[PDB]
Amino acid sequence: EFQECLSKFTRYNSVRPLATLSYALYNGSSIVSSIEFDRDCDYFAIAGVTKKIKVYEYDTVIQDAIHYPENEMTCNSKISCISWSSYHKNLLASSDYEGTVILWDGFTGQRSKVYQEHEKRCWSVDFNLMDPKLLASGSDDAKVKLWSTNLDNSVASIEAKANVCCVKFSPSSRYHLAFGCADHCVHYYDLRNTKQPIMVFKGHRKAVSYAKFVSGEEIVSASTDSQLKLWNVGKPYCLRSFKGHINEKNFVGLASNGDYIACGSENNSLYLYYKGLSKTLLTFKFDTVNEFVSAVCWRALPDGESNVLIAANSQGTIKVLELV
Repeated sequence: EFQECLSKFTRYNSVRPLATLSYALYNGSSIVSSIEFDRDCDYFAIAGVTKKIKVYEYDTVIQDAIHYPENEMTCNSKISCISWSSYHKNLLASSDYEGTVILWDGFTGQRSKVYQEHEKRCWSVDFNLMDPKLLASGSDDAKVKLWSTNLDNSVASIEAKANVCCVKFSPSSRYHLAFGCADHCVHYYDLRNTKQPIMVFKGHRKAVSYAKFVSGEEIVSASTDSQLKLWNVGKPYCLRSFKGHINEKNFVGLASNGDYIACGSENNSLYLYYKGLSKTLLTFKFDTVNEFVSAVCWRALPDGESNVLIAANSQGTIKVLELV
């Protein structure tokens, strides 16, 4: 498998920007915290500290230079995370600093559900990838709450030991979920029982800000120790650590598509890794007019070549990038 490790590590050598937009306004903070595509990857949504969710038509963005969103929604506090349903093209959820989880129609702006149980800031929301009704959220109240689109109140809750910074359902099971916690660990659960974690992953020295599923068998986490860690569902200690980027303070975003991992950096750059090798594959440096990349998302076009992704930085600058 050594040969493939090199072929996949040398697959890309350059990056070509296809579009540039701004999340912003009175020189106020315009940090982008979340980027996500809809099921078909026709549209992507952007959210951050301006309290606004902006939806853009992808094909419109990469054609011309002048970028007005398809639709715009407003929250009453900073937005920490967004997630599109994998079942309903228009269903979109947001989490914000009031603790609120809202279910939106991304094109009408109508709210179908307003979940107000988290007693503190909600950091993360994710739709179940194999159950159309279920989604999850995590908050500084040290709780992971499970919601059902057909019910007003949460159907279940996990009581963590510290702040919950990120939640994510498995892409291979409707009953598997992982979340990153301020106890410096990734926790892996089976919602059927919650006494009672399946596994607690130890290694990080600081709070786990992001945790994504590279697959049903591998998790990648990020913490503010300038370290990404690759885990296997079954081993309690990490398989590998990725180094090259600078992440000692801020949430720099994390995204995985297949075998490749992307994360921001506090040198106003994006870093790309191959999950089987610790060394940086390539880097993209944002221009500037102490800034950091704050969000990244793969355009995971099903049945295709995931050669493009979108990243944003603390200045509100957004770039669609093609891996050449």
